Amino acid sequence: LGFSFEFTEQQKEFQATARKFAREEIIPVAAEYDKTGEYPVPLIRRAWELGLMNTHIPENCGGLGLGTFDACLISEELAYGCTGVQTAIEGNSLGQMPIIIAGNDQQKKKYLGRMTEEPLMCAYCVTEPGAGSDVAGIKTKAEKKGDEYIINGQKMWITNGGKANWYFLLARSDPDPKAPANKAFTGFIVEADTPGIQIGRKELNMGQRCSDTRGIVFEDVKVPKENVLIGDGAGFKVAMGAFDKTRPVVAAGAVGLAQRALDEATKYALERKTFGKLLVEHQAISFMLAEMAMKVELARMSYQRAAWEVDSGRRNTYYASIAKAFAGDIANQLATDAVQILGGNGFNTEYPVEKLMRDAKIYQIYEGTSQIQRLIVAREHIDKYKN
Amino acid sequence: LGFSFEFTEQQKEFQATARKFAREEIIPVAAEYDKTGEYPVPLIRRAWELGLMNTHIPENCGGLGLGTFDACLISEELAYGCTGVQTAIEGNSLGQMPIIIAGNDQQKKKYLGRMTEEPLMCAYCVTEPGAGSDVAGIKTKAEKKGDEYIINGQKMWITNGGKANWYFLLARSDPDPKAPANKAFTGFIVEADTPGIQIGRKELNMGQRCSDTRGIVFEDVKVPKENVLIGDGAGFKVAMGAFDKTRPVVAAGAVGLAQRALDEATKYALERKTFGKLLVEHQAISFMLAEMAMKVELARMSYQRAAWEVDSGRRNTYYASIAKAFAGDIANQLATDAVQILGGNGFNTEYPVEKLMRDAKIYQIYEGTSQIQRLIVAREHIDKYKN
Amino acid sequence: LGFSFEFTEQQKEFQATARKFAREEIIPVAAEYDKTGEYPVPLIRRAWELGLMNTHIPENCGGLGLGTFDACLISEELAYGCTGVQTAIEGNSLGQMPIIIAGNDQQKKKYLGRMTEEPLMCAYCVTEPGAGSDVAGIKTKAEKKGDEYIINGQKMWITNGGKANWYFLLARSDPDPKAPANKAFTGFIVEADTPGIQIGRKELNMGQRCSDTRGIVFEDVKVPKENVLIGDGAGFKVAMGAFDKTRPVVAAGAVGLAQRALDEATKYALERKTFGKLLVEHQAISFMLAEMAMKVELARMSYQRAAWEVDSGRRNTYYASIAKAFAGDIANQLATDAVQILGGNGFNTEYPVEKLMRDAKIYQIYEGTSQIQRLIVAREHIDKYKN
Amino acid sequence: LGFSFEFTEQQKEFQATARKFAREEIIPVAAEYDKTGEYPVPLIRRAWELGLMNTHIPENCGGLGLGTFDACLISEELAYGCTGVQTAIEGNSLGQMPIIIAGNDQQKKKYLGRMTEEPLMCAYCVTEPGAGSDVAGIKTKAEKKGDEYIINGQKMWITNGGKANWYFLLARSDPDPKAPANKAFTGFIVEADTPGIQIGRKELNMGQRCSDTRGIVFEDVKVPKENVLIGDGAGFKVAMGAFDKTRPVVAAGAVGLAQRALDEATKYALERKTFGKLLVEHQAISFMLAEMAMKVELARMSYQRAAWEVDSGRRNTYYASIAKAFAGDIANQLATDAVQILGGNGFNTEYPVEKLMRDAKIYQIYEGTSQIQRLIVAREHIDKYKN
Ligand SMILES: Cc1cc2nc3c(=O)[nH]c(=O)nc-3n(C[C@H](O)[C@H](O)[C@H](O)COP(=O)(O)OP(=O)(O)OC[C@H]3O[C@@H](n4cnc5c(N)ncnc54)[C@H](O)[C@@H]3O)c2cc1C
Ligand SMILES: Cc1cc2nc3c(=O)[nH]c(=O)nc-3n(C[C@H](O)[C@H](O)[C@H](O)COP(=O)(O)OP(=O)(O)OC[C@H]3O[C@@H](n4cnc5c(N)ncnc54)[C@H](O)[C@@H]3O)c2cc1C
Ligand SMILES: Cc1cc2nc3c(=O)[nH]c(=O)nc-3n(C[C@H](O)[C@H](O)[C@H](O)COP(=O)(O)OP(=O)(O)OC[C@H]3O[C@@H](n4cnc5c(N)ncnc54)[C@H](O)[C@@H]3O)c2cc1C
Ligand SMILES: Cc1cc2nc3c(=O)[nH]c(=O)nc-3n(C[C@H](O)[C@H](O)[C@H](O)COP(=O)(O)OP(=O)(O)OC[C@H]3O[C@@H](n4cnc5c(N)ncnc54)[C@H](O)[C@@H]3O)c2cc1C
Repeated sequence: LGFSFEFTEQQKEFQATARKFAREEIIPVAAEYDKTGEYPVPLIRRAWELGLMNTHIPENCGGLGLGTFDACLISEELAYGCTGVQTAIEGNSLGQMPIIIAGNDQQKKKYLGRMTEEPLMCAYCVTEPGAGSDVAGIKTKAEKKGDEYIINGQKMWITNGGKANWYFLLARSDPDPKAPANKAFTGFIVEADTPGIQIGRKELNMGQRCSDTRGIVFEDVKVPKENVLIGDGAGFKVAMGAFDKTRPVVAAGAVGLAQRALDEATKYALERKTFGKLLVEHQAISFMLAEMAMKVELARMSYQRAAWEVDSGRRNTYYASIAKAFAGDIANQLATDAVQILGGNGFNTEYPVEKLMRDAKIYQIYEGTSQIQRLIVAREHIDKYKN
Repeated sequence: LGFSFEFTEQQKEFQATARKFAREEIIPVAAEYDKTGEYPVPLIRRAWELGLMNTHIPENCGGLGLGTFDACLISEELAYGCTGVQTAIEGNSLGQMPIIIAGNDQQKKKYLGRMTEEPLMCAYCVTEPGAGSDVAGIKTKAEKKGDEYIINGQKMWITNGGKANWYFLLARSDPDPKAPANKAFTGFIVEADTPGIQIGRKELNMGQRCSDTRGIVFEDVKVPKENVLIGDGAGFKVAMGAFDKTRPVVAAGAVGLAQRALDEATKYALERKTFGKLLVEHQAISFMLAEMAMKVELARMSYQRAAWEVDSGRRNTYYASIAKAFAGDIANQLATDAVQILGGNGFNTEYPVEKLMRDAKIYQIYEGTSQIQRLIVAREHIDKYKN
Repeated sequence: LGFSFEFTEQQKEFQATARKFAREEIIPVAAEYDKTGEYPVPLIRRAWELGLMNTHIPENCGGLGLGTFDACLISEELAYGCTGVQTAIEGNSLGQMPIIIAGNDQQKKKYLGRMTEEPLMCAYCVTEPGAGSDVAGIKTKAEKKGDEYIINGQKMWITNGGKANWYFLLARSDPDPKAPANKAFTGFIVEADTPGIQIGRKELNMGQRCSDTRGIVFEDVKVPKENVLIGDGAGFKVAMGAFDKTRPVVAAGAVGLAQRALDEATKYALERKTFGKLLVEHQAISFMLAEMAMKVELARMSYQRAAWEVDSGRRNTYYASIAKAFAGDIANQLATDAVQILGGNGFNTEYPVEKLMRDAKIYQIYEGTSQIQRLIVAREHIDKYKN
Repeated sequence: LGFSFEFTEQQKEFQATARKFAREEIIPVAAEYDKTGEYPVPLIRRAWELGLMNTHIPENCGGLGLGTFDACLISEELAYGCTGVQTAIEGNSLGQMPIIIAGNDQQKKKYLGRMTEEPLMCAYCVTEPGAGSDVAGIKTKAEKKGDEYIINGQKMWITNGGKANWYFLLARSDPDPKAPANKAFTGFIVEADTPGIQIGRKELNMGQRCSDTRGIVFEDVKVPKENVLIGDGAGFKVAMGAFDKTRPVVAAGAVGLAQRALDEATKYALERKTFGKLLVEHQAISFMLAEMAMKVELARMSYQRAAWEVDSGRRNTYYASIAKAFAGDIANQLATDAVQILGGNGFNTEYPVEKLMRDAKIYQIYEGTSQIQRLIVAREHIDKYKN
């Protein structure tokens, strides 16, 4: 009962750890894993040791039991260091959410608990060749063959999909094309080692080069029936409800990117002399920095509201789509403006902002592109007006 | 103590009151008062009587002793009804602020007390014909003369002048030009009845026609020395302080208007059809709307954060300027979009959206133009990195 | 053969006549006409005298016989004075176009010829209270009844409506709803003094208040078939076809207003100072004028290009819509920035910039809303790639 | 004489030749060169062979004797393939520009003549690590010693730096700091293979990774008197001079990549369907294309105007500065939209769009940043309002 913008001693302690870790382990090696292309294996390890991975796993399963808000503050900090490794570890939680919300004790313990004992990854396999933003356009089919299920399809752009222990897998179990999404799709927690799982090579993408990404072909995969999340019929509802406590964490990573961009940009403008004065003394630049600051400022509050909304038992879907779009956009503007303020050196590879720009782009694409996000916001908006 | 984006019960009541009143009373007459431009007397009265006026006066002087956050919820609702009115009511709290923050109980009891017993209006006189934004250079003379001061200057655009019982005045004392703003001025209370004062005519502006914005000159106005606010010099430090508390409320004032524009566009979008499809069914109108809502939700948070910050004790200068600038910038955006949504009708006077566009402009102008706001934002921001 | 951004001596002098008139006779009275909302008859006939009216009438009907390029040119000048009066003039060319392109020697000499010898006004009746952007959705009836057509419907927002000698009118001639618009409507020439025509009440809008806009109720208005265009059914073609020769001049209208803004804004920037340095010295304001300058130079060429295109006998459509889309949008952006430059003053009625803010708006709404301008351009652009 | 947007049959040839080359030869090899970051030697000689490099060298030196308007013409088509390869080409015209406009006969035949018979390269040395935008701030010295000038200092970001056969070198001659720039710098023609020239490592930047941009240091580079452009003092003059011819050409570059990005995004929108329909059918995507199309056309008219002015014997600094300013900005908006329309695939290195977004940024940095472009435009525009 009363608005508050002050964290908790527990929450502050977190942001303190994450900060220290990012600024002191990730940043100093942020460039290498970007150049080299390789997976940030050890940093994944360190985060695990520092408890900054798999925050949401229910306490009973030994998981820390931290809410969406905590995930968002911790994530933003890591993102400040590198969105590559940040996204890498956020891959897990993304793929775990479906289980965490649709799982029964058995499913949850036998799968979450493993990550509890050892630093193992997991991926969210759903997006594929002709259906990305259009979730209900998946062709991967799941045919139940009595005892257990048979999977035959292909996925694409799966984060940490080549380093995952198990994958969340969506599929269509209703053959009739006109079979509605609420009853045509079915999900299956599916271990990796399952034969018939051929995984592609590391895709060369223009950013978040240390992040692991590739495709997967699931031809004649025998999925053990007990793994089917809620049961044949409810797959779509699961996946959709999962990221409601995910997108806010996504935005958190983007605003973390905006922040770094702003931090490197302001520092440079403070010492670069042009036309007898520090860049900051040039009103154009001053304005550039101010607006940049209010964008990062507004983006933080945009996710903090969505995290809190779900954390207080509500469907943050509306605000979730707000934070996601705003952060996703301003992330992109601040990066470029930062590269802009740095000048030639900004375009230079021996400088930070170069990477910051190429990375930010992805925030307007995965987990709801700018377009579809605005489609959801209006959907909810308009619905609060009709009868 | 953790974040909370949930009001306090008491607040919900005010909210409903400010609302009920605005939607059931201000609205039906907002256009008559726009057409005729006549001061909204019956409305302000009913506001004071309904208790949505002079909220910041402490319980001591027999006032509601309300904080800025509370004030903002109230103003943001009354604004949705008609900012022309909302401003007339606000000008009171704005002109009383300097006293409320820097006045001795003798002054407070006297001047703030009367405000409570009889519905009155006060004014904030600072801006002069050739001196606005640059407050540190308003040239109105105030000369020491025993137990009083003589004032010879000129103001322009006083909100509520011409209908004010008493004025808050910023005047230059130290005649020496090398005198830092700091000590250069001296602000005090001036009763309107004091001979020497000339009230100019109501300036006709584009929007917020019913507010009383007019000229005024002080031709050898005698202010008894007790009426001063702190001392010779303190002036610049007084009026300047009114902003920490007034600024957020102006943002709330913009947000209210934004909400009005939005509501109007959306209602129409759900009825008007073009090419066998409701306007809302066109992916372009839906996009416009998602961005309209995205703007307000964010803007709202921007001001609340500010109001809270100052109320929790810490300086909200950085946050206040963010809300003023942003809200002021989007309120105009939304306004023009609302007109566009209502097409031809939009440009017509027998529709709300058109009026909104005219009113909105002032939010990007008074209480520091958006340009100067960013000067502050960049100021507070860059200073952090230089500590 | 190659590119040339040079004018001809003839053009050069049209422009000069245009300017003198706009800057000497229109400009002074402009504001007075805006306040009253009165129809500017004096100027209308003065233009008619000076030949800055009805320049598309072929030299055989006693007209100037000028193309679209020379028209836009003249238009920008008048617009600069006031778009309210300019629209009142250009509105004639709109009602004339369908006759100029599709009329026949007998019709043209009768309905264009009377414009030559007298300062007569004429309108363009198409839009209906429930149809505007969706031309094909109009319901004004017109059915063969002997040797004349019987018209029964209502038109809305007709510029020059209550001041027109005759009107161009689009009516649904085929009762069968599945009648393809491309062969479903019929355009006629309807003398206003024809019984059954009830010219509606003068409407009141935000801007362009002196333009005599109002709806018409065609009550069993009987028009001879001799006034039909090239046939029953071809009316839609005439409507859509006239646009190609009218959109460029409407874009010039916007650019004219845009130049007035950049002038009042820049001129103030030179005599107004704040914080010691003139406004035009403050880097942000310099950047405002810079952005304002760019927006106009391009919009000018946009409409110029489009005019030339059609003048060279090509398909126009793709360039003209780009013009109207851009010119319409930037105009609003300049008129608004102009007000902001003059701060408190620019918002006041005693100032020229404020009026422009109201005017600018219709350049996004009327004669092809910005949204459909984009739709049109999208249709053309993509067609270059589809097979 | 009247306006014209028609090409001379001769220009239609240079275009068709350039389009043929750049699309059938640059485009394929392109991707590789960016990944490998290797100089496009093979492609360079090919252009030289087609006679569309050095277009500006006068006919008396065996050059083509082409104007700015014809260089841009060809340049865009060359850029459409790869601005990396094209920038490397423009490096020559740039190093050559100062000598084409300010070198005597013996100089023009000594240095231009060679580029005519052997496909050599040249470079432009002005920028210093401590100063680019602030040209008057370069610290390189020019000690007059007998029949030579001793160059001492460093240059940075020199395109063709290590591959160059000779460079144009601006430098400070008069040691007095209070020397007004316009008569304090001296431009030289320094032969690459001189004793005190030490190049340096190829700078790996985010974009245009096949054109070699390097730093370089001069340690007592005796330059003979014979190779000064106009004379001591006349360096700043001749330097500023060049920018007028070159500006439209760099704008041409940007506008080039813009259409590349616009074509790619459109070709994709016609093959990718989502939610039962190609992207071109969703208003959102379509609206992007329209606005993308508009900008490209206006940018085209941006540089074409700027090129025509200069070639007509007019001071194009005004239009040339809006051309580079605008074309640079929309090139960067397009590159990021193209990627967006191609979604996840757009972010994949295996697709062209991501490669455009990278090379695109440099257009808002080099040859004068968007900021100084606004300054010059604001500065060029204000002169028209004082006298
Ligand atoms: C590094 C990386 C990591 C990713 N990680 C994952 C992951 O871990 N798991 C996973 O399952 N997926 C992941 N993805 C995939 C990503 O989530 C999808 O590509 C995203 O959904 C966008 O869809 P698309 O490109 O297939 O959709 P497309 O529809 O092909 O999107 C392309 C464009 O079309 C527009 N568009 C489409 N439909 C509409 C419409 N109806 N209205 C308006 N505009 C429309 C889109 O907004 C976008 O601008 C990742 C991608 C990358 C590159
Ligand atoms: C209806 C209305 C009510 C008002 N009520 C009050 C009131 O109660 N009390 C009061 O004291 N005043 C009041 N004002 C005046 C208002 O406070 C001033 O309008 C505003 O603070 C500054 O405007 P000006 O006209 O003085 O602007 P100016 O002093 O002319 O300067 C503003 C213009 O220049 C720009 N600018 C100025 N300096 C800089 C700079 N250094 N850098 C960049 N840009 C700069 C601004 O962005 C804008 O373009 C009111 C105005 C209106 C229209
Ligand atoms: C002062 C004035 C004078 C006029 N004079 C004339 C005149 O002389 N003669 C005449 O015949 N008409 C005239 N008009 C009418 C004018 O052309 C219409 O106002 C215009 O066509 C659109 O307004 P509407 O109300 O019909 O738009 P609506 O049909 O109400 O459209 C409303 C909104 O929805 C958007 N929209 C519509 N369809 C789509 C879609 N498919 N996809 C996406 N967005 C869409 C529109 O862009 C607009 O924003 C005038 C209008 C005004 C304001
Ligand atoms: C790939 C590449 C190729 C190049 N090729 C060449 C070449 O062949 N030859 C050559 O001689 N140089 C070349 N350069 C250098 C390039 O022209 C400069 O880097 C560019 O002018 C920016 O100057 P800077 O990097 O020193 O910017 P800085 O001046 O260090 O700072 C620039 C930043 O601050 C802003 N800023 C600066 N002054 C002001 C002001 N007064 N008001 C407002 N904002 C301001 C700028 O707009 C930008 O945002 C090249 C650079 C690159 C990266």
